[PDB]
Amino acid sequence: MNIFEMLRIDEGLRLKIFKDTEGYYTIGIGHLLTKSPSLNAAKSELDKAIGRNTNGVITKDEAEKLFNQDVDAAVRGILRNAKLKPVYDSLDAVRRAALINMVFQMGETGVAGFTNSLRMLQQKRWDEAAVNLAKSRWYNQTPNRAKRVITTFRTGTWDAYK
Repeated sequence: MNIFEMLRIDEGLRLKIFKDTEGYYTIGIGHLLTKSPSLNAAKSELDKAIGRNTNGVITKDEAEKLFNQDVDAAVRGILRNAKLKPVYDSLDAVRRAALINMVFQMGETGVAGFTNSLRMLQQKRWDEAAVNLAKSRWYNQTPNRAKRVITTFRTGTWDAYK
């Protein structure tokens, strides 16, 4: 198990524009296109992202390319962020993947705002962090996925993904 396989499990793969859990146009492996209600706007984002006039449909290779970029972007976002970087640096490899997962789903700014959870993680108070993390809109709206990510933070193992 690794961060790519983990996120593939959590996000799935769809090759045509669809709406994510929040109702936002998305494609591939959890690649957010736009928060705009306009499908035309979403298609324009897709064409710009892929570099060609798409029919709202991409190939698996193209989906995987966006995915590589998006995982890279999540790590880059963590490392450039004054709140997230020390937490990331403090973590083991498995829990680092859990933090990347959160940033992939919610963005750098969103996760950086989990101040108390981040502190408990940095303190390595794992059960307490797990309890605190679940007190969130994140957990309530996507509880099965959040449960997996939280179990990964709690245990430092891949048990929730095996």
